[PDB]
This record gives sequence, C-alpha cells and structure tokens, in this order.
Amino acid sequence: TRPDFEWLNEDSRLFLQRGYLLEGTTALERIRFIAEHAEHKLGIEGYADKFYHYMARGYFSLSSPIWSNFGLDRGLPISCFGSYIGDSIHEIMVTTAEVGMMSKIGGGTSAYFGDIRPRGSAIKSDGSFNFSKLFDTVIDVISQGQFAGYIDIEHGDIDEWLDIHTEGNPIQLMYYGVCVGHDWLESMKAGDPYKRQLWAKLLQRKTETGIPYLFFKDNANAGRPDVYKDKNMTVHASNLCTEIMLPSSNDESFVCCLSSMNLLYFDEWKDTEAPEVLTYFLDVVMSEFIEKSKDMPFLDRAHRFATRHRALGLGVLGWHSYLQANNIAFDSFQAMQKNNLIFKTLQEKTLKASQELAKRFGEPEILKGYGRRNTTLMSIAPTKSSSFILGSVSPSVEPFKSNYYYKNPFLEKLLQEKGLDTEEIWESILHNDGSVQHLEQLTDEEKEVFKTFSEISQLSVIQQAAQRQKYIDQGQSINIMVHPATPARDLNQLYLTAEELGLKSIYYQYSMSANLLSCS
Amino acid sequence: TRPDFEWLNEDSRLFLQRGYLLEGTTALERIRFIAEHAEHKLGIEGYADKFYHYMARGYFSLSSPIWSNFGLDRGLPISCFGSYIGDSIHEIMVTTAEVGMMSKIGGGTSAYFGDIRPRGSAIKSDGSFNFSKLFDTVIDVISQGQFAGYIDIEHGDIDEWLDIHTEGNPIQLMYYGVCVGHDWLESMKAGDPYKRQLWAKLLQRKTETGIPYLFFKDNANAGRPDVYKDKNMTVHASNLCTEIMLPSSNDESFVCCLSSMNLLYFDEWKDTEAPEVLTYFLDVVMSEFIEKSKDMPFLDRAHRFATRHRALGLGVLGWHSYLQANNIAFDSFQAMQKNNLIFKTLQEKTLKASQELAKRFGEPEILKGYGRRNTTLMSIAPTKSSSFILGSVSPSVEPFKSNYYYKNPFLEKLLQEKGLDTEEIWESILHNDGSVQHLEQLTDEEKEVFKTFSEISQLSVIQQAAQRQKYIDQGQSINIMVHPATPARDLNQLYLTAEELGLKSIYYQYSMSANLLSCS
Ligand SMILES: [Cl-]
Ligand SMILES: [Cl-]
Ligand SMILES: [Cl-]
Ligand SMILES: [Cl-]
Ligand SMILES: [Mg+2]
Ligand SMILES: [Mg+2]
Ligand SMILES: [Mg+2]
Ligand SMILES: [Mg+2]
Repeated sequence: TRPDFEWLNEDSRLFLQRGYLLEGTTALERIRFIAEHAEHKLGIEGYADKFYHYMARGYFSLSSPIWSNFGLDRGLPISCFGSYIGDSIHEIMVTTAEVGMMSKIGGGTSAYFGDIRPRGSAIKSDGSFNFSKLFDTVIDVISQGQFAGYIDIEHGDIDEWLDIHTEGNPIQLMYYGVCVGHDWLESMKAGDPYKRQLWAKLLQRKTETGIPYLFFKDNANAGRPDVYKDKNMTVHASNLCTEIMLPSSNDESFVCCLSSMNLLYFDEWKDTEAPEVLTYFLDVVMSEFIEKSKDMPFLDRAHRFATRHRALGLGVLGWHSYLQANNIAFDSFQAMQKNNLIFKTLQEKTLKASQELAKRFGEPEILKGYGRRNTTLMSIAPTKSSSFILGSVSPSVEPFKSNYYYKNPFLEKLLQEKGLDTEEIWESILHNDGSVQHLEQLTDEEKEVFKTFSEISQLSVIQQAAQRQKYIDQGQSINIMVHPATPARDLNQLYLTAEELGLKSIYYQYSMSANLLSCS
Repeated sequence: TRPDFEWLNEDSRLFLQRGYLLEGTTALERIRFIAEHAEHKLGIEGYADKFYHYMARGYFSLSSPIWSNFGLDRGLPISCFGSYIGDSIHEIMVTTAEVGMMSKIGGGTSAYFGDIRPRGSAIKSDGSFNFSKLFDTVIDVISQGQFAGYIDIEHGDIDEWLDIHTEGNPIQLMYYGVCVGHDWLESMKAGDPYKRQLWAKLLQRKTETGIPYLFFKDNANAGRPDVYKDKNMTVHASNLCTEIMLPSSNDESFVCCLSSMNLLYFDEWKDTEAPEVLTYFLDVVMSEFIEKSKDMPFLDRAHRFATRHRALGLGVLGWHSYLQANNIAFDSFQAMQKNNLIFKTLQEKTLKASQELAKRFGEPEILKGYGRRNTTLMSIAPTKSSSFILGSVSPSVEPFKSNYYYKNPFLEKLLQEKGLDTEEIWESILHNDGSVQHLEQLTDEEKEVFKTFSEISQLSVIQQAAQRQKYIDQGQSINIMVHPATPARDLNQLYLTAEELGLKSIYYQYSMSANLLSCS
C-alpha cells in the first residue's frame, strides 16, 4: 500500500537540496549512488538493491555527514570526534589542531579536560578553564563550530567551569559536561555540605541554561564492552550529544558513524535483514573514514582509533511514532514491553552482523580473538533533522514535542474518525501549545496517547532509558522537559534516580512556559 | 684600570638571579659554563678563555634566551620565530601550534597574515582579522606570550586590523605591523584620496598607541643578501621587534639568535677578534637550536630554516654612551663619522668570521657555493634589559631617555669638574624630566652633548639609521619620540622620509608630556 519513497516528499527534497546535496544531484540519484558505492566497497553482489529497497520502504535514516560526503572527495562521514587532552602544552596543541581541522570539516567535536592540572599547580599553572578559552576561540573562528568540553565534578577548577555561559564569562560558544562518579554522589547524599552546595549550583545552572550535560562516569565504565574492560580502555567523557561511550587516550581520539532504524516500521522489518544491512553499511562508512584520514594532517589519533576499533553507532528514531501507531501511551506497561522487544532485537541483529563482518573482512587489532568487527554497535543519538527528512517521525526515543507546532498524523486520523477534523479544533490545539488535554470530545484513553513531551512523566523517560540501556553498548542522548515552577528537590531526585538506574548520561534540561518527575 | 667584570655589579647580579639564573648558579659561574660549553662545541682550543676575557672587559652582551637556556636542557636559545600563514585551515593550525609551543618556551613570535584571503572571499570566508583572534587567544592562554602579526596595507582586511587595541575590539594582547610598498606610497603622495585617508588613519593609530609597526617591504627585499634574491626568498614580514629581515614560507619559519657588541668600548676592541669571537659564539648557539629542535613537536619548519640558513643577528648597544664618552653630540657630523666607522668595521669583521666558519664547518644548504656559514650576520635589536645588565649603557642605537630617571655617569663627571655635583642640581634635573637644558651653569656645547631622547632631532635618528643600514644585512629596531602637539603633517613627512632613505622598518612611536622632525 505505502509507495516507495513516500517519505521523500517535497519538504524532504527541499531540505536535502538546501542542506546536503551538491547542486545538480537529486535526492534519489544520491541514494542510488550511496547504495552502489557501498556494494562496490563491500564486494557483495545484490547489496545495493537490498539497501535501496530498505531506503525505499522508509526503514533507514542516514546521518548528515553520510548524505553530504559518503563516496565523495569532500569532508568526512563521521558524526563525532573525541580527544583526550594530556597535561602538557604539546598535547594541548595537538588537540587544538584536531578541533580546528574538524571544525572546518564538520561533524562536531569534544574533549576531556580532567587530567589538566588545576589552577595554581606548579609548572604556577592557570588550570583547565584557562585552556578551554582556546577551544571556544577555535570554534568562534573556524566553521563549516560545535564543541563540548568535559570536566570531572571533583576537579580543582569545577567552580570556574560552572560559570560557563554566564554574563561576561569568557566562554559563550562551547558546551560542557560534568563527569560525576558514584562515590562522589554517595558522599553528597550522605550529607557532605560542600558536595551538597556544589551539586545544588550545578542543578541551578542546568535549570537556567539546559547544561551542563551529565556524564555518569562509573555507569559508563561499568557498561563498557568486555574488550575495553580487559584492556583498561577508560571512557573519560562522552561526545557533543552525550550518546557516545568510547575510550580516548594520548594516542587515540574516538570517532564513530551513525545511521538509524525507523521504529515506526518495526513490525515490518523486525524479521528482515534491514538492521544487518545497515550495520554492513556503517562498517563500509568507517572504511571510508579510515581511507580518507590516513594522509589528513592532524587526524592521526582518530585514524588510529578507527583502524583499531571500528566503533559503530547504529541508532533509532520514530519510537513515539511506533507507540502512537499502535495506540499505546508513552508512559505505560505496554510501552515498556515494546521497548524491551525492540532493543533486544536490535542488539541481537547488529551483533550477528558484526560477527559476520569479522568472518568476511577480519577483526581489527583491538578485537583480535573477540569474534566481531566492531567494538561497539549501538548508540541513540538525537535525530531532529533526520526525523524530519524521514516522514516527520518522532525524534530518537523522545516524545513528540506536541501534536501541532506539522500535524500529528495519528491524531489527525483519530479526529477524522470522530468528524472533528476542523479548523476550530486544530486552532484550539495550536492555542494550547499542541495539547489535546483540554478537548472534552476525546476520551481519557485517547488524551493519554497524545500527551505532549511536557505532559509526560519525566520519570518514565528515565525509566525507559534505563530499561533499554542493557541492550545498548554505547549510550543514549536523553533530554527531559521540566516546568520552571519545579522544586529543586524534585529535579535533584530525578537526576539521582538516573544515576541509580544506570544511565550513562543526561543531555539537555528543557523548560516550558508557566507528579511528572516522581511517578510513572 | 677598569677591573674585570666591573659591569657585573650588585644591581646586575640581582637582576640576573631574579630573571635568568637557576637557583644555586651564580652569574660568574654561568659565564664560565657558557664559555666552556661554546669551546667544547666549537672544538677550538683556547676559545673559552678568549670569550671569557671579552666578557670580563664588558665587550659582550648575551641575549636573555642564551643566559637562560644555552648549554642547558630547558628552553631554546633563539630570540625570534617568524611564520608564514598559508591560505588554508591546515596551514593556519600548523602556525597556531608553533605559536603555542613557542609561547610556552619563550623568545617571542610573529607571523605573516597577508596571503590569507580577505573577508567575503569564496570558500564565504571571514578573512585574516578573524584568524588573528586565534593567535591573540593563544598568547592570552599560554605564557613563559608576545606575538606580532603582519598585514599588507593593500590587503582587503586592512580596515579591520587598524582597529586592533581600540575599546572593545577583540584584539588587545597581540601587536601588529603593516607592510607598506613603494608604489603604494607613491600613489598616496601623488594624491590618491583613498590611500591618503587610510595613511592618515594609520598615522592617527600610531600617535594614539605607538603602533602599528611599519615594514617597508620593498626596502626590506631590495636590501636582502644576494643569496635570497638569487633564490626568490621573499621577506614577507619582520619579527616581534622589527629588526629581523628573513624569509618565511610554507616549509620554513625564520629563527635567529642574538648577542651584542658594547660600543662604549669600540676604541678598545675595534682591532681585536672580539666581534669574530661573538660571531663564532652565535653560530654554536644556532647549532644548539638545531640539535634541540630536531625532535621537538611542531617546530619542524624552524628546524628546517635553521639547518639550511644558519641566520645570525649580531647587534650593538651603548651607541649614545660611546658618543658621550667622546664628548660628541648625538645629532652631529662627528656622530655620523663614527656611525660609518663602527658599522663598517662590524660588517667586515662579522663577514670574515662567517667565511672562516664555512671553511671550518661547511656551508649550509642555502649557501652552497656562496662562501660563508650564515645567510645574515647583523641586526639591531632593542636592548633595554641587556643594556641595564651591562653597566647601564645606552640602549641599542637609541638616545638615553634622560640623564636622571640612574645618573648619567658622563654628566656626573662633568658636574664634578665644575663643582656642581650637588643634590640641588640633580633635583633640578629630576624635576625637568632628566634634562639639563635649563641649567645656566652649562655651556651650550655641554647642553648639546646631554640632550634627552625627547630633545634630539628625530630626523637625526632616521638619518643615522639610514646611514648605517648599508652595513647591516638585516634591520634595525628604530623607535622615535614625538611631542603630542606635533602636526600630523610633520609625522607624515618623517615616515615618508624614512621610506625614501631606505629604512626597512619603524618600531614604536613614543609620546612625551605636554624643528626636531624636519632638521638635523
Ligand atoms: Cl563529538
Ligand atoms: Cl567484548
Ligand atoms: Cl618573532
Ligand atoms: Cl649572498
Ligand atoms: Mg562495481
Ligand atoms: Mg580518570
Ligand atoms: Mg671539553
Ligand atoms: Mg607578497
């Protein structure tokens, strides 16, 4: 019934033309080229037509670097770049040049600052915040930039980092994350007054700005694949969007590529080879990064990482879409059942594919004897533009912001079956911030299915992330949305619950205009 | 009569202890070590005792990097570092990392920005001023920094550079110079209104701030040694202090080392081997830089330059001191006679020494078949601290600021012979900004000999620099001092005369508190 490329409507074509495609290349032409180029690099007969078919059915979203650069001379097809900053000017300049080159090329960058000695240390040093000014300037000066720096909450310079983005502060452009350990938080909860005041200030900053990001470093490291545990490959920090969980060091900067399965069609593709085909595709994308980076000035640490690890980040979008297509409320037991099923299925299929890839092409150095091609397979990145392109489905695992901001097609259908598909009804929804909770014509059950992100239990967001985390070898970009009237006490408990449940990170805390945190 | 090391008085010892010497090394111990280390590297018997003797007599000043680092593990013994910035992010990052590493190590840095495409060029670019923000931040963040950027007056972005240091401007820390060609200035003088307004603005900026530096690029290139002309090795820019005249390129960053002859004792050392010994010393200093830099991250372009060129910068101090010791007024025909004699003698002796060095050790690559060891031998750097250390003699070729600010020892002697060496007389001099022009007890002849920098013809400063330039293969750091009441018209003519007479640069325009420009 659904035509091939239904998703590729006039909105999507325009978006792609204006953003990603070279003048004189159409969207369809580009998809065919990508499919054929991948087949050629894999050496697998029939691969292109399989990949093309799955594209045609709307099962795959490809990352913007892949749309822009895959199979072409320009740019790189990677979606993150994470550097470790050693405690020396030499190593600071190495990272500076990486960030510069990547800010020109694009795909976001990040770095770990926590091993830089703090302000006042003998060399007297100016500390880690002082060096953050260099990266903030690099991205101010060079663009295609976006950069995130990570600092430990126990670091000598934490107070300086907590004023990033405040009025007049030197740092206005770069983002940051704070690495927070289990023992530190247990000391805070047990009553330590300094930790209690620092934590309070961090929460105040996050309400005011959305940031810092939180990196629960002990959850991240406890959740690493065995290979990284076996070889003491510590995850110091995450990436620009907080979903990546890969080790960086003096000799290696993590990189990864991404593309995403459209969960709207889970019941169509769950027993197909679509996830495996996408895994194969991401592996050839990494082969391209390796080939392109081998002679690229300043990218030697990333070239090394990609060569030895071959880390991939296959993600998802359309989670809320899938739930709505099945008349399931986001915060429900039935949603939790589907969450387990979907992510279990993806874990199994992507791992199987990585095992087959090692049989065909060999294990990279870090995985010799481990039996797969890729150190990691899955990560749940944000997908705002990618979701738009692919039929305006819901972003990643996030609830729809609202029903009308774009009209929710499942709400539309429901309104049509009730004869309520009228300008007056829709205008009422627009005037209520895309909510339907005001509408007396809808049952409570129907209202539940179409709650907005703001109306949904934020505890349910966290719990669902915790539930699926066991099936995801990297991480998940998890946003929450909180009313500005929310007591600090309630935010405090939500973040503490996040760490307790094993979440490796939290991304942005969004606000809205003037029980959702403590019940699900 | 004069004791050995008379110059090394308690002031000098304290200065050296506090600035340059490692805890537990005395000034004398350091001098002996430097002499012996140089002998060892030259393989020349008796060299150390010759070098030590000349140090003992007060004939030599050594640069602060040499005092700090020569023969030791730490740092580098070079006094400039000049990079060419190619029009690419890659080449911008190469230069960024050079400047970072050198800002930690010390010795000043500089770079040429003029081949960066201007704001609005297709890639649309943000231009050369945008990239200057990166270097300004590097030196804000890393210290031991000082940096000077050079831009051509005809460059698309010249208006942006001319607001450097103004209220709120992004650039407050780095210095800059403007490269001004002969044909451009002839177009300006012939009446071009745009050039006339731009030149007027530059002069306004220089009165207000002292800067930009002026680099007369056609004089600099016309004055290069034949070897650089023969091989099209363009001098794009000068260094932090405007005395260096060396080529930089995509593959080479200029470096040079310095030390200085004390002209107070010219009549003692003119027929000795002291200038030759100092030349030999500077060549072994460059051998140290080469050895140290060979495995230093990010310094490959400077290592290459030093290896192939072996450029040296032997300078002078105590010019005004020499004139005063001989009862010669700075602005006089007799001064001009001495200027010619001294600089002719130095040109001959340093070149002879470089020829002998090539016979002993070989010609470097750039000079194969040219018959000397070093592409350049002489440059007249500023010597404010070095002059203090060496008996408080006058700085470089500059007049003494004043007679009492430190008491002029020739004025003191003159006052003693007249019985005028009294607190009342000296206090009168202090109250008149170190001038003696008010004192009725002195003849006009005596007053002439002890005019302050501010009282001296600035045309004479320029003319003396022009006269000695024929004997100096690099350049000269030339400051002038101008009353704030001076009409723009008169400054205009002075700078135009500077270019007409063949000066390769001008450094700072100093001011003072409320015929000297047009007569000598
Ligand atoms: Cl990143
Ligand atoms: Cl494993
Ligand atoms: Cl320099
Ligand atoms: Cl020559
Ligand atoms: Mg083929
Ligand atoms: Mg650690
Ligand atoms: Mg020996
Ligand atoms: Mg040129």
